[PDB]
Amino acid sequence: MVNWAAVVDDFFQELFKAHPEYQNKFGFKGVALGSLKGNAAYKTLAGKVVDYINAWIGGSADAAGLASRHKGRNVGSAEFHNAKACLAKACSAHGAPDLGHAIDDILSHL
Ligand code: HEM
Repeated sequence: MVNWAAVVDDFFQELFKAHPEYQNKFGFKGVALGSLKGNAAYKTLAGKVVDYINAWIGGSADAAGLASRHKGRNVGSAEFHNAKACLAKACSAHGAPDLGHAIDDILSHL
């Protein structure tokens, strides 16, 4: 398998390194990056992102719904363009397929 859990962990390391302020929107606001994996709010959230990736791969991803929910948190195109870059790094680091098309689908609804 691809270890998508590991890809997602590196995604968040990249994301919050480049944009620490994005972490303020989550239940793990203020938690040291190096300790995120031990945080309960983070574990649940990371699991859902993994689920979304597996839903995209499996053909059931709802990009319109995901976009709508993110707009509902005042998260928009600029943030998802930054996420796209961080996710490409995380995928590359693990020899995982690029997920750019999945992010482009979300971006099309933003
Ligand atoms: C690769 C890009 C991203 C993916 C695949 C993704 C996916 C998800 C998923 C699956 C959830 C779980 C709830 C739901 O399904 O709506 C979620 C929640 C959330 N996302 Fe993202 N997201 C991405 C980028 C971002 C970015 C850049 C931000 C910027 C702050 C963000 C902010 C949030 C917030 C605030 C929540 C809710 C957290 C909570 O309920 O406590 N997302 N996201």
